[PDB]
Amino acid sequence: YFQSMGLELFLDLVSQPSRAVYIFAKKNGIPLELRTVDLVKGQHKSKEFLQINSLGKLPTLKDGDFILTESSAILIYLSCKYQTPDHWYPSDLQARARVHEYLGWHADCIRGTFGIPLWVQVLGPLIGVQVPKEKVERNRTAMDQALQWLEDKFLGDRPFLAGQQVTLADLMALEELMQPVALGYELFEGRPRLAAWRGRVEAFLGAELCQEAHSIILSILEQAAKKTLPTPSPEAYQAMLLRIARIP
Amino acid sequence: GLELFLDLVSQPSRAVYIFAKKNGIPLELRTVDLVKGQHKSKEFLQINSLGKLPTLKDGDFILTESSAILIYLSCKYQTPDHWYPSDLQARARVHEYLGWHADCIRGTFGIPLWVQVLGPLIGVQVPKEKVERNRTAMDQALQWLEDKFLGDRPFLAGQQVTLADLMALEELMQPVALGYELFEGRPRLAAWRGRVEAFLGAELCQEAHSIILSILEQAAKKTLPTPSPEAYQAMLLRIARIP
Repeated sequence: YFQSMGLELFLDLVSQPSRAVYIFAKKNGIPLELRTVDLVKGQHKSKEFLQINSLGKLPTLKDGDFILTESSAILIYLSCKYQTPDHWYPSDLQARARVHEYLGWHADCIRGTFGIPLWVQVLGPLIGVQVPKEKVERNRTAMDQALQWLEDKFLGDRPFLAGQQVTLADLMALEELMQPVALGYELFEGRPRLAAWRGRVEAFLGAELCQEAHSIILSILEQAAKKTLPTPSPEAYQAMLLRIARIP
Repeated sequence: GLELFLDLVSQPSRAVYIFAKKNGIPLELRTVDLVKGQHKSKEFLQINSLGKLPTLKDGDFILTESSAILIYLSCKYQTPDHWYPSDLQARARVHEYLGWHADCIRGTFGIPLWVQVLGPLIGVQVPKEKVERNRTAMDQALQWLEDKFLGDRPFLAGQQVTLADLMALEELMQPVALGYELFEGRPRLAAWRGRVEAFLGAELCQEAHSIILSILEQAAKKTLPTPSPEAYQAMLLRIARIP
């Protein structure tokens, strides 16, 4: 409800696109007031938050009167407004097209697929709901196919997903792949090219930045096990039920 | 010369087709028959390994994803600013819609074609429970489109037609073409469609929508091609991702 003097970012580091924007702002030293909005508790569906963003999704950027959603949109906005190093989002027509191509494919094949293990293992059981085994198997196969395409189409024999340098594409991809990794799905094993890529991206980001970005997600399974997670609000419950029923 | 590989039965294919035609961008149009499975053939997999439409080929440079294609074409051919405004916040609004679209529209609004035509074509019924869940999901997404994106503004991302309106319209056309009259009872959405279609022109709209608008009749009359085994495989995978 209350604001800081400038740029506010409403986020929860349990969320993949929140972590992507967090990392981008931190790495570029973009001065940003972090406002934590607790997803599990349901604070993104609170009256106060819906007043800011009627969609009630994270991350949300507030720049004065200007309120903006969608990590890709937020990332591009900040990169321009703050004139970040070119490699992140290259001016070059074709190099930029490669970043947009990845982002488009990501929205389709990664987003909404790689997050599912959190629902299976933590969030569903948290409200008494099990994800059927057949769906879990389907999701695992879907993840493996997507990693194969990630390796073959995008990475190739190149250092990063959209060319010779780290772009927004790499940031988005990593934070999504981190979700199953944090729950004990070791996605990089048996995938040497992908493993090398991760090492490359994380080396660039810095160990300390990666640590603080990934801290929450790396502890969530254990916190769920010790039953220290918040009880979802009725609004969060409703949204959770809908999300779970969207698992194919 | 540029080539566009496309099939007008497909929503993102139509969006790119419309943008190019409205802007007079000279493209070699190359029809790739999706139902037959030409997108999964060796010759096309040799061009786009992902075997997905639309695909744009610019000499050596091969590009997929309608959003990426649209942006690329807009900069390459320097189309009128309004399609993709250079203004920081106007542009962010376009990206914001496109991202939300990929999550809430793309993959949801196409489902009735699978229910009514494509599934039955290969002996697969979509369970009623999924059909009803999909209908509810469409209605919820339409509500966000009206309340959050349009509001009382003329278009989805501001005062003028942008890439956002093109993608939205072509996705919404899919259920419409299959008998879901979803602009009924939703004045803001109906007015928006009227605005977008008036800007594009009746002939371009007619040309873009002709194929999808005749697909139910083709299914009823049983004149649709038999899918290749590769198409069949992909169809089963797509049907199984309906929740």
